[PDB]
Amino acid sequence: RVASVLGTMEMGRRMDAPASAAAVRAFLERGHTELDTAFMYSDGQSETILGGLGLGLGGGDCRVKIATKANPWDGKSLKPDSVRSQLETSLKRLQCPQVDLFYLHAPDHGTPVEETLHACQRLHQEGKFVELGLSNYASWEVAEICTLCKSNGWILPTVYQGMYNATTRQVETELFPCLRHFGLRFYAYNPLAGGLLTGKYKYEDKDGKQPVGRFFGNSWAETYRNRFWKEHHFEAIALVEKALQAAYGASAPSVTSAALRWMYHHSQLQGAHGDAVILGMSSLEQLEQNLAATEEGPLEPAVVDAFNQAWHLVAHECPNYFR
Amino acid sequence: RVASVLGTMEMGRRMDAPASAAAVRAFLERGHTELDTAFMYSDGQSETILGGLGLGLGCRVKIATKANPWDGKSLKPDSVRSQLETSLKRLQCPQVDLFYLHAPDHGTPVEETLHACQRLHQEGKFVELGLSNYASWEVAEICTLCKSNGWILPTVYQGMYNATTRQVETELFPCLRHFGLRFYAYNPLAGGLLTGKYKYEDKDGKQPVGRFFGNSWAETYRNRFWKEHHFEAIALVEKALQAAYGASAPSVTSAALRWMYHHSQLQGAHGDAVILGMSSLEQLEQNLAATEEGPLEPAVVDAFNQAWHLVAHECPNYFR
Ligand SMILES: NC(=O)C1=CN([C@@H]2O[C@H](COP(=O)(O)OP(=O)(O)OC[C@H]3O[C@@H](n4cnc5c(N)ncnc54)[C@H](OP(=O)(O)O)[C@@H]3O)[C@@H](O)[C@H]2O)C=CC1
Ligand SMILES: NC(=O)C1=CN([C@@H]2O[C@H](COP(=O)(O)OP(=O)(O)OC[C@H]3O[C@@H](n4cnc5c(N)ncnc54)[C@H](OP(=O)(O)O)[C@@H]3O)[C@@H](O)[C@H]2O)C=CC1
Repeated sequence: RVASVLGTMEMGRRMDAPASAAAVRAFLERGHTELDTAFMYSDGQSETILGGLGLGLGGGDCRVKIATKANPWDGKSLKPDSVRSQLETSLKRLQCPQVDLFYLHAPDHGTPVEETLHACQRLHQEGKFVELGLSNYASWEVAEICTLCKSNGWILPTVYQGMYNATTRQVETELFPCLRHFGLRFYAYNPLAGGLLTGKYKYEDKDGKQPVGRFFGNSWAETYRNRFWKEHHFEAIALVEKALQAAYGASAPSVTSAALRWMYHHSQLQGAHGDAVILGMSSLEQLEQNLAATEEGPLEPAVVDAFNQAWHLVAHECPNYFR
Repeated sequence: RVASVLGTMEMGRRMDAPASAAAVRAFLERGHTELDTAFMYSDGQSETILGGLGLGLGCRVKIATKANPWDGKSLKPDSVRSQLETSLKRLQCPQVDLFYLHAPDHGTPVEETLHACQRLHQEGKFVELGLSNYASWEVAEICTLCKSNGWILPTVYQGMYNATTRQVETELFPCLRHFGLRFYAYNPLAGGLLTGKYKYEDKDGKQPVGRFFGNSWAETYRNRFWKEHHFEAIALVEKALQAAYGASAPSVTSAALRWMYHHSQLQGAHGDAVILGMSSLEQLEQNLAATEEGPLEPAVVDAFNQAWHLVAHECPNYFR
């Protein structure tokens, strides 16, 4: 019931075009339909790869849904010209006439939001995208946006893509109530905390080993460390690992499995609202493993309580869902 | 620089009219000017007492009141008007300086409520509009609706804020700054928990009569603040006060209030204020003295931060 969307951030980075195409195929073979990319992902290479799969995206002949995003970074603003330019470039790369979902990837605090939204309204009138989404906007910024659109008679956003996992729940307090009021569904990213919730790291890895991956050896590693790589977060993971052992003994699932099942079975995400989890991977084996976990059932209550105890351990230092 | 407002919730409850009048006098004698009451306080007795003090309220003294949605009164237009007009009669004044929506009415579209406030403002029944207990996102909706409709915007938000209760800092404070609302803090001592006068185990045996026991709102207040981790937090601050100042240490009450005036997100430059609470004149006088004390040693400010981190996972919601 809670849906799954395929994250394509690693396509064109760790995953070459063949690996990416196998990934999409595995995802589709499980009955899922929706793909998440962005103007910025692997410097345009993610969209380019997806556009070359012969899926016929944006066409009436297409069962696959595609989402992309414009961003304000590196001096591109979210001023009208920049929003148009990014979307049109995305359309060329994806080799499609319109995308199913277009996001504002993160806020442009230098550009009045009414300007940006007027550009989105116009681009929607032109048939460049079907639905509008927001990502990384505060609840109060979402409300302002929705209220402006209603009063101007513009397209409202209908999807919010936000940071959410078993140990990162800031979104629950104010954002989820706001979204319910304005009618936005929620797609969760960082569902394994960039990989921290696989249990494959030790806190001390940051001094010696520094294993190349999401948290080391790239341009966003330090952002990810600051987001999730905290001692209390490792204590939290250990707490959940111990609960899995105690509740299931020899038959215990992986912590990865458990962390994803939390999302689909025990989070505030509701299939009734059209909510979804955006799965991440840097390889096809990781993806296949994750897809298996999505088809697993609920967890023992003690493990759910453990995850809650885990969140309480880190809630004081939760990263902001907004930027 | 951070201002002080007098909370009048106890006027007509633990404080009779003479004690209340002496309280107002002590407050005004310190140079302060602003009083906070509400339609609901002591079943209308708070406003009535204030209205009988001959202060001429609609003038150096400023008065705020609030309409609420509770007990089946909605915040539908008729209810808003009816509450304000009754408050005006009780306060014996033609207009109030600040009128709040006390808490959200989730059964009534907010645009209805706001149109009523616009009309009542046009009539000169109140000068400024305030909000209390609305989420940051609800404040943003409201401000955006008022701008588009050409109506009076709210300019004051009255919210729950103290050294161990800081949920408002994350989203609400940024929102307020953007829309130009000043912030007035209530529960600055966590209803009295931050005086250090209680032990967690008081809930079992002693149950001392006061904010937390023996009355209709005690259970709400226990659910809000009466948590083991909160008492751990208080003890941590008391230990830091002993360490930092030794024999010269201030009271934890004095410290908690100085935090608000000197070390919180409240800014005098924005017109922000603390709403002082008391259930007696001695309490008030002790609290007023703390407002005139200076900043705290860094180590105590850090201890307060450590204390907040202890309780942040179970912080009560600032919105309703
Ligand atoms: N709107 C926004 O600001 C955001 C949008 N997104 C979108 O959401 C998608 C998902 O988020 P993402 O953060 O990638 O998801 P995750 O939290 O699941 O992190 C995924 C990473 O964790 C590791 N991992 C995943 N599965 C396994 C496994 N089974 N075993 C071992 N390691 C595993 C891999 O990292 P590694 O092997 O490198 O160590 C993978 O790259 C993205 O692809 C993107 O489309 C993502 C971030 C921000
Ligand atoms: N808009 C809203 O929803 C809210 C508005 N308010 C307003 O804010 C004002 C202040 O809030 P309030 O919670 O009262 O503020 P506090 O957090 O300071 O709580 C005040 C209570 O703490 C105790 N106390 C205060 N000073 C001392 C002292 N020096 N020594 C020992 N105990 C002390 C007394 O309780 P005890 O009975 O135990 O003696 C007093 O009644 C209220 O009067 C009201 O006007 C208040 C709450 C909600």
